[PDB]
Amino acid sequence: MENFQKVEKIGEGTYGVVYKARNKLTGEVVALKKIRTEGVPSTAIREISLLKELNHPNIVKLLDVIHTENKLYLVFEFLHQDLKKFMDASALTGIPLPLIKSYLFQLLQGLAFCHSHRVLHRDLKPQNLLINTEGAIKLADFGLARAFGVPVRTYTHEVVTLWYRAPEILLGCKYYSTAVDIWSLGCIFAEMVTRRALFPGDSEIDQLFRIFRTLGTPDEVVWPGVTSMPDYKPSFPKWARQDFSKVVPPLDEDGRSLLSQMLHYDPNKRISAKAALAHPFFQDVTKPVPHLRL
Ligand SMILES: C=CCNc1nc(N)c(C(=O)c2cccnc2)s1
Repeated sequence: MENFQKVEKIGEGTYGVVYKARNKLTGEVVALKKIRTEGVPSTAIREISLLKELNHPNIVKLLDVIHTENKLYLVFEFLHQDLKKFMDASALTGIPLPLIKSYLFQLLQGLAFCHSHRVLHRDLKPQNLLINTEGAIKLADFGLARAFGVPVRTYTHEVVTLWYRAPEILLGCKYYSTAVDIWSLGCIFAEMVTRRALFPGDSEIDQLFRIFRTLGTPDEVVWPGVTSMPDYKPSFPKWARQDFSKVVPPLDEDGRSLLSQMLHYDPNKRISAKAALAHPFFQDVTKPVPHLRL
């Protein structure tokens, strides 16, 4: 980009490529995302022009949006590491509980904010959660499946991760609710605690069945209306819910209680971000500094 010196490619996002770049003029270092073509929708640039005002300490700041040459560029504040990398870097020892708790609390603050402003993330995963040396964690790469759409990959040959997808999306719900973000965050919470993905499906049905095998195949009792969902099949196997203490050992009962509420099948029973913030698990929340190697 004529106005930026791509320092390096920092990823192949779900819409385009992401580069670390320096503003040749201001000297500020940013994350530049080049969006995918033949005119670009306007309803999108509005949805985007909306996210620019969605400013919060736990939401990656969207600095500028630029539509030019069938290319759409999003300029974001740069963060040095994502949670996926940090989790991999902490796999032998694990992220200390106080830090896991701080991160979970901050992400819920970010989601409570998004949700109170009627914005859904829709694609939370460790790779889209950015952290800095001061102990903050922020939501990045908001989905925008209602502003541009959800492509088969990202833009070119790239398998989309289904591990954090809410069951209602997998069952074909046409309208997502804020609850899909709580589900994804609960999956991330579990993963930070156990150091292993909770539901690592490699296909939509395998993702769905891995969820069913752990939480039990949903029925009308725990999820009213489930058997009437678009992709629900009466032929789905009937798995019994496994004991919850076996899922995230050795997480304490306060943590397990909160997680169970973030993982309720029925989107309406699923705890809201606002309510989760008041959960007993956060009585002793603090803000530790992570050990980051950059
Ligand atoms: C994690 C280190 C790179 N630094 C980044 N810093 C930011 N701000 C990044 C993003 O806003 C982002 C992330 C994933 C997909 N699309 C955009 S990436």
